[PDB]
Amino acid sequence: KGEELFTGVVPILVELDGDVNGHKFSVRGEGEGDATNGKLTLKFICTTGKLPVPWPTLVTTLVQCFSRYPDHMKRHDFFKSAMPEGYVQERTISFKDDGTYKTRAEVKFEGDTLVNRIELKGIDFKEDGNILGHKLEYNSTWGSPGWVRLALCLTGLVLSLYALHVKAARARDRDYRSCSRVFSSRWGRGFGLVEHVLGQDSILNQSNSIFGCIFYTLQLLLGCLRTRWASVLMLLSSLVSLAGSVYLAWILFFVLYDFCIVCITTYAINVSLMWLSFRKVQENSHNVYITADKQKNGIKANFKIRHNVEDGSVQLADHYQQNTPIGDGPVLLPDNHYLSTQSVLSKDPNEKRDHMVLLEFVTAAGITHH
Repeated sequence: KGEELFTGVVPILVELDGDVNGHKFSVRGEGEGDATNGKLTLKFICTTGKLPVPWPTLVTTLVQCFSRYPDHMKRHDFFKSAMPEGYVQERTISFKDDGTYKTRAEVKFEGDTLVNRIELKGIDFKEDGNILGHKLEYNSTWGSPGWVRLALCLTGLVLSLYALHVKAARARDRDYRSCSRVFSSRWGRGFGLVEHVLGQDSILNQSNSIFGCIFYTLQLLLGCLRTRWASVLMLLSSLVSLAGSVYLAWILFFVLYDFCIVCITTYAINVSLMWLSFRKVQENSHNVYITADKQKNGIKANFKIRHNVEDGSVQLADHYQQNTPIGDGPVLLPDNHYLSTQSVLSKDPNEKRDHMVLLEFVTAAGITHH
């Protein structure tokens, strides 16, 4: 088809004309695309001055024809099949609790250069928000855990240390001849299970409250990292804590019958942390979901993008996408499948103007080999 055009490397020119809440701006980027490896390298600069919106909010609008489709999925590459005539890609980007982007781009060959010409208009953005307020995170490693997580983990830790204290106190008061069955209960060490498995003398047979200190400290720390292993580790830890919490709840109700406010609160915190940890792993996977549009003879796509805010929360971005060819498309439109995209934003220590260096790796999946 048009795959012959994407062997080797292809130059890339991107021009965006944007208007967000009356703020008019233009962006220009140049780079190279290697569809053989699914690799994309581009440098963008704002030719009109300071950019009125954080750079990560434009990564998606600022050329999916360079995606690496495995050999067995070649016939599902509508993008490359649409060349060199090109296609028209429109997108509606709804920012949760904020405004909207509407984009119409023409992607086509102009000689040797792949050209993406974009018109973008955002409406109903609140100028105090994370977008027009520049409250997002450019590429970043250490960050804040958010007031929700900080509160949950600080609370859990305080209740842990408190549990230890109460144990200590009853210990003394006994020697002189609420929530009291729980605070002198052999369940409160090793979950009443370690002593039966590893033996009483083991060092793993610690007070539930100690595993609590380590658990909430770990959750708060991993809350500060942005890597993948931090999200997954957070998920597994939250899982262990959830199992132990459901068990100890089977011990509170159904065994001890002590409706302790401390312990119950613990349960609520562990459920919450489980939910958040669950969300994180979902959000990090930046995959794009692609279906075929017979009425328009093109394709549609739905997906959500997570943008890390500087205060610890996450701005969600819902993405509706359409692509209609300009000349003649694939003899068959692609079956359902998705595009995994890994982005890396960086800066140029020599660039005096508002800019963004973008590296990107896109691969195709969703269709196993027959």
